[PDB]
Amino acid sequence: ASEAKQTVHTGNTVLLMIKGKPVGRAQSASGQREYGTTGVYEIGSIMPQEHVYLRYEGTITVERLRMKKENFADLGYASLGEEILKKDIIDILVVDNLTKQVIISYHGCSANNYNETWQTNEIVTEEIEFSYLTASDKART
Amino acid sequence: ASEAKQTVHTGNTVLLMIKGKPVGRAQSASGQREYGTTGVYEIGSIMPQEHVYLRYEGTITVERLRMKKENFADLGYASLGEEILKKDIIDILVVDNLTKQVIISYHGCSANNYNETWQTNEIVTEEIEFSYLTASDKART
Amino acid sequence: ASEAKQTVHTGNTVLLMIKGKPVGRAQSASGQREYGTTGVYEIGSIMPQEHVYLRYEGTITVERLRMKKENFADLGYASLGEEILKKDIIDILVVDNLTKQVIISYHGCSANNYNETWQTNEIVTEEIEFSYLTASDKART
Amino acid sequence: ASEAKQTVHTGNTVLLMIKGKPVGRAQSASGQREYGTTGVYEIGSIMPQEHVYLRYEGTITVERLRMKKENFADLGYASLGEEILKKDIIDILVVDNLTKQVIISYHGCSANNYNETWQTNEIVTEEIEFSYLTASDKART
Amino acid sequence: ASEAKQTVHTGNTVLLMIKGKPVGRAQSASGQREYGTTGVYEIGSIMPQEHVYLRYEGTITVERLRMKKENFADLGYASLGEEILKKDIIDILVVDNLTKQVIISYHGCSANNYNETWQTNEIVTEEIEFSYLTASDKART
Amino acid sequence: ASEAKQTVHTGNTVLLMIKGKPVGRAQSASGQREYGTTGVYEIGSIMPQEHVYLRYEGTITVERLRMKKENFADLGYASLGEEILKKDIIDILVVDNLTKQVIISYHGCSANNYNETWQTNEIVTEEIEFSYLTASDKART
Amino acid sequence: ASEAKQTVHTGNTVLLMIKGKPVGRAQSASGQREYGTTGVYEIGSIMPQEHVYLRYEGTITVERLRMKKENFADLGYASLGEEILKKDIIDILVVDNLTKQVIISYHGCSANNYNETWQTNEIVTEEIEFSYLTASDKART
Amino acid sequence: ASEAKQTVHTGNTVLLMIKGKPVGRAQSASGQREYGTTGVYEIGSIMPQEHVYLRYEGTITVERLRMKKENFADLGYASLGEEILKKDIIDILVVDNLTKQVIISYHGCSANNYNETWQTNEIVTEEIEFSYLTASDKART
Amino acid sequence: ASEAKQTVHTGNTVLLMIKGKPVGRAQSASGQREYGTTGVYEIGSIMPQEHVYLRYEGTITVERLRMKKENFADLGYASLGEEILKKDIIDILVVDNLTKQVIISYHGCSANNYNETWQTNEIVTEEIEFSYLTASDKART
Amino acid sequence: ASEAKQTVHTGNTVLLMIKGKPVGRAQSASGQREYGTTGVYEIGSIMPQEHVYLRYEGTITVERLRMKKENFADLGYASLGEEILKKDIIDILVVDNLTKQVIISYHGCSANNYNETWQTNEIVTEEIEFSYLTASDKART
Amino acid sequence: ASEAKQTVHTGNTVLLMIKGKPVGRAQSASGQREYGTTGVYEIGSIMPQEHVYLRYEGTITVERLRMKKENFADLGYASLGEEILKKDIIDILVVDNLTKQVIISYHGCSANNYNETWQTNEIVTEEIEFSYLTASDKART
Amino acid sequence: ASEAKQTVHTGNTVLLMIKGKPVGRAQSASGQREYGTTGVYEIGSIMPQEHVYLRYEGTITVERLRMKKENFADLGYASLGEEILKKDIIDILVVDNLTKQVIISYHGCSANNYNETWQTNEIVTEEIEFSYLTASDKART
Repeated sequence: ASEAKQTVHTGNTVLLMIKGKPVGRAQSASGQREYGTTGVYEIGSIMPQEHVYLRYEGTITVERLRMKKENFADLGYASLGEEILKKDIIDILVVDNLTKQVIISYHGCSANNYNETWQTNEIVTEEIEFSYLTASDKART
Repeated sequence: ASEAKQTVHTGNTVLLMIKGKPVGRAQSASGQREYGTTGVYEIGSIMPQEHVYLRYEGTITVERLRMKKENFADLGYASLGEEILKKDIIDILVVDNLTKQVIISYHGCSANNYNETWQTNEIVTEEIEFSYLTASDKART
Repeated sequence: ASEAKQTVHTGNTVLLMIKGKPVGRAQSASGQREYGTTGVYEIGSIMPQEHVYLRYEGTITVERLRMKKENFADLGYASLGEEILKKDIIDILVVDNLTKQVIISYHGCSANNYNETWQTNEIVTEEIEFSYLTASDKART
Repeated sequence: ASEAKQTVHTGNTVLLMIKGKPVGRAQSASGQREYGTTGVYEIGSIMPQEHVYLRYEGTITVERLRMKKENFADLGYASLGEEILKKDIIDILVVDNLTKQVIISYHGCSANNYNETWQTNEIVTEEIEFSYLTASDKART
Repeated sequence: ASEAKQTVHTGNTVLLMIKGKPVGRAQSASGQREYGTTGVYEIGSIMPQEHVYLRYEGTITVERLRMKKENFADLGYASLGEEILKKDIIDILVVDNLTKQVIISYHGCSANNYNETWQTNEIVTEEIEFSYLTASDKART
Repeated sequence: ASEAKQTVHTGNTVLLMIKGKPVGRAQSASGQREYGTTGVYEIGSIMPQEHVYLRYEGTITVERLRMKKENFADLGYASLGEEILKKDIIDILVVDNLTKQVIISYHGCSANNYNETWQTNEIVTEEIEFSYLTASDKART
Repeated sequence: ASEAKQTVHTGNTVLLMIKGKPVGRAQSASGQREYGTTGVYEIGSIMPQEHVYLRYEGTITVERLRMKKENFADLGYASLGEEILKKDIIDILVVDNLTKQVIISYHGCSANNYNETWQTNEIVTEEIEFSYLTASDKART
Repeated sequence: ASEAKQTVHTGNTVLLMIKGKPVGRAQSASGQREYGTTGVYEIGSIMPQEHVYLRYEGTITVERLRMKKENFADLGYASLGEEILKKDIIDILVVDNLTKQVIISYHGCSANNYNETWQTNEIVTEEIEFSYLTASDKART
Repeated sequence: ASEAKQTVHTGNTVLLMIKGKPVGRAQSASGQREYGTTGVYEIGSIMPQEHVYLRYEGTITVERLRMKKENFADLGYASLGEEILKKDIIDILVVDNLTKQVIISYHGCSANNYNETWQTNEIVTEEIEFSYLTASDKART
Repeated sequence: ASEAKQTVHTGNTVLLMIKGKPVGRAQSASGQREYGTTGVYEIGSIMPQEHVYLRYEGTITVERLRMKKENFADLGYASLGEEILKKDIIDILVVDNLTKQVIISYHGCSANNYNETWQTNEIVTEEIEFSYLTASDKART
Repeated sequence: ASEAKQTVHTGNTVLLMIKGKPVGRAQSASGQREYGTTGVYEIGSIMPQEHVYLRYEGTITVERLRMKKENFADLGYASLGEEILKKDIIDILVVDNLTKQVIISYHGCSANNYNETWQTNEIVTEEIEFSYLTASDKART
Repeated sequence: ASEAKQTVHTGNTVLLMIKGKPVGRAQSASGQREYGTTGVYEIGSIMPQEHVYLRYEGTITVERLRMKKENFADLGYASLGEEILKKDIIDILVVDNLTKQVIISYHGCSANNYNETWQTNEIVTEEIEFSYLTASDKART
């Protein structure tokens, strides 16, 4: 019941941190990875003899409510124009709210698409996707 | 609570302005961008060595209730025929309702598709999409 | 509130007229257009240099409850067989119910598909689609 | 005060007349109408800019003590089986007892449901509901 | 007034007869019917042009004090287990006590649910519901 | 205490005035308003960070005894048929009986539904509902 | 009349017996059954051609005053925790007080919910619900 | 209201007839046609110069509840095996229930797919599709 | 017993104070809170392994007799129109009548709805609802 | 009869004890449990073959008069703000007044909602709800 | 109503039999067939001249609740590994529950895919698909 | 009813075991297999002459709530980076909760994709997919 002895991670127990600063108003984060597994067959066999890895891929998606002064564009993470070429790789960290320890770390994140939504009677929604070279359970350094 | 200290942008706090004039009866606006990110691999590696940008794309979609005298066709923004070729590029601006400052600016918007809907017991719905060369957080000039 | 000063078009304020005669029991009408916009890139650029129009397309869809004596086949608009080849181009007009002025005019409409639906406990539904060479905000003549 | 100069209508001052003949033993009669009002909102305004009418609906319910020889089924106003399909539209008129002037008139009434109840020691109750197209204070059919 | 010349029916003037035998200790009986009326609207008209019938439904509910030897289960009208599949359709007739003339006749009644209740200091109540195809004022089966 | 120095308002101290004339035989009047408040949550915080307003709504309901000559239909405030489309917006004012000062003012009221009821031995009841854009304590139209 | 020749059953003439022993302090017992009757319609016929049975359901509810030593938990009929998984199906029999003949028998009863209530100045009430497969007027297990 | 003067076709007003015999338990029928319309462009034009028809197609789908003795296989319309090759072309007719006149006629229907569905607690559903060479508003002969 | 040593609180021992001033003529006040508790289940265990908190919610409702000069609108606590956007968060405090000690404190209250009612022979009733972020037994703002 | 030999429990014979101390001024306590029973059907059998348990649920509700110094908030059983996350699971025990034997024991109770009410001339009412994992007739923690 | 005279097949009236043994706990069965119909055109024609059959296909899908001792793998119908190659063709029969006569027979069924589903609080679901060379309305032998 | 005699497997009756250790907080497991069945045709035939198996495939998907200390990454089953290449093949076993006997065994499972989800007010969700060379009803050794 109490957050201390809870055995399953929940939203309030984790914080989205980028470059050592928490991300405010974060709503949902989805991370996906693909090892490019393929099956190896044989002339006189009907089942795969072995499975091998050929290509590694990874993507992390973040959704937020567009802040007035702390949105991605203001923080320099998102790019609306040619400044994307000037942007350097960044690391996205997910840490426990209690101990601040790193749970999942994304290394070399690179933006792929950036989207914003406006509606008459709803809060402004901000969406962005990144591609990371590698992921690890500890900090990069 | 009060609109002055609100930290998250909402619909009522922003205005859709085109050529210095607000857009009336605007319902929803969706903007999307693509940096064309691709992964670079190596002969003796299983993960991307680097990520590069190859193609930049951007689209802005606007939905409105068809005004009797202030719809896109009357304002000269939408084209129903060969007049599209005579239309020059236009800029779409989203500004804060309070300070009128520009939040997101679309430069060189060009129409792609134009749609209208009619129903027996519903308000006439107008939809249109544009493609912009570049986007920035400040005014073009 | 009153229909006279209403600023947004609604279903009751417009009439679907074909060849100078209103279309009865009309339920929904959807019109779509495509300008075939494409982006022009450069060898040493990452963003489109210009946008051009290459192909113009347009389609109008009409849905109705199949009348006993005033359906499309009886009026000579829809074709159930080889008579389609004998059908000449027709113009579809949408006019204000009050002033009868033309709001949107479709020129050279040509049928593409014709469908009908029958159900045990529902009204017979009639659907048809047309392709028009050009569209304008005024009458053809 | 006296009935001839009463300020408001009462139960005995109104007679339910159908097809030129009064309806006997009428216990209650509830008439309902709806205009389907909807609000129109704007991107930059929290308040609704205006209201419009999009769906008109109305119903009339009549309750009576089941007459031995002058009930709805005998008069042909109600239906129990296939005969419903042969029933023509009827008009229900509410007229002043003294002057017989029409107060509320229902045009094009169509039956929706028919209900009956039997009890060991209570008077048999007859209920029926109708749907009408338009209502007016003066008879027109 | 006298029963022989009473203006309306009452509880003791109607007998519930099933398969040629009266039903004893009947407490209540509610018959419901529905025609599934729907409105037909037009693009240019707010009011419904006409109403049509699309779904006919009807139900009859019977409540009784549970007879020691003449309850529904003993007579085979109700069902408790697999025997429901072997039950044939039955007709429920409401006839005048004096003349035995048929007033309301239900054809093709089919059981829907069967309910019973027991209490420490109240008479056992028996309830059952049936669904019939068509109803008429004259017996036909 | 005396009416002139009563601490709170009562039934007879408020007069319902429409278009400069008091409304007679008013029985009840319920005014409802809604701001559509919604909570803003954060990934790392269970509690809602702040609340914002996104959907403003309001309605006013009026109940009266059906006047013989001064009911809503006669005054043109209500509608029974096509005349609803020609009805202009009206303002409902609640004023003090003595000083006639405006207490609650409704601007841009639009009818939603109109209801009537008839009974054998009860006074005819008239009910109607309206939707207004904004409300204020001082008259402005 | 005398109990020995009473026309209908009453509260004290029926005993609730479970597993060969009467249930004491029974206050109420409601048995419900459903056959899932559905109508079969045809394209050219408004009326339902016939009715069929597709979903059989039934439930029995028992209410009692919580016995100090002979309540459901002590007898093992109810469940509070993991012991529910070990409970075998039981049969509930309603028998005549005098002749002990079986009137209503429930086969394969399975517990659905168990409820209890405590109050400062009211007798403790015990409630429980069961689901059975089939019911019959004669015991078979 | 009455079926005689109804202006919109409904399910009960039409009958599905094949080879002069009505189809029982028909639920839904959907017919689709395609004229293969294509646009003709020009070197120095941005809009289609003309529209032409290149390919004619048509399909009719029928859904039914599988009859015990009058399903498609028994009638010889559907084929479960090699007998399909022996089946000759058939004509499907839709006629008004009142006058029996032909509304839509399908000529040279040929089966394409045949499907059946079975479920634990639902009526058996039968589906089949046909392809017809031509369609007309009158009988083939 | 005496008020000074009463075992439990009562109506007159609690004063509703807002912004340092007591609220007069308070009739009722209901405070609701919710933690959004959810159960965590396992594949091999029927029982819920543990419960966690995922959605915190709370509301406070206040009912009063509409003061002539000290109602919510006059004090600026409620809103009728655009002024809602300018309303700052307020705190509602429940304090002991004698010691003025804070018992229940609501922080960051935000209005949700405002309701009023008028009747011919009843005192005017004022109702309003607020949403607060967190609650505590000691004042903090 | 005498309390020492009463056949059933009553209000004063049960004491609500939490963490080894009785709960004073308890007015009501309702405990609910659910097993999520579902029926298993077969293709060829209308009746359900068997029933299984798939979702166990239970809740306990406690109502009390708000103690001045021994209410839930003071004892730390309830929560008003962030302190809910720090609350450990607690067990609620119902014991006999005389022998103190445990009758119903709730294990792992977790708060769901907390409610309070204030009125001008009524005793303050305190309500709270808890969710527990398993229940037993003997204490185990 | 009764199963004997029912005109439409239902689930309970049919049994899924494989190799002379009924399939228990069957939920849904879906069979599909394709005749590979194609249209034949002509140089100087706009409509198909004839329709021919080019390829015959058929598939039957069966869904069940995974039995502990009578699932497909135990019966030798489904294969989890290389034993599929050892499996011989099987015939699936659907027979009337009453007369046991064959309604639809699948000849030479061959498995294509086999799937199983597991969930925390739902019954285990088993799915499998087969391909049959031919289908007939009678038994293979 | 009781778990001992239950004939259909359920979630609580099975355990997800990997490398001899149960998997905690498992929510759903889906396994799919494909035999690559293809039809063999003949020049002078319209139906497949025989069916053969050409390719064997299999996939198992597991969903869990991300444990703080027992998630896949901690157990060494999932890989967030280059450590995937160091991971050896693993076997996933599904066993009966009662007898611990193996029901379905997956041999040589190899990871394909790994995903995690984060949300503001929902439990962290973990998803992963594996590919296995073979499956059997008994243990590998």
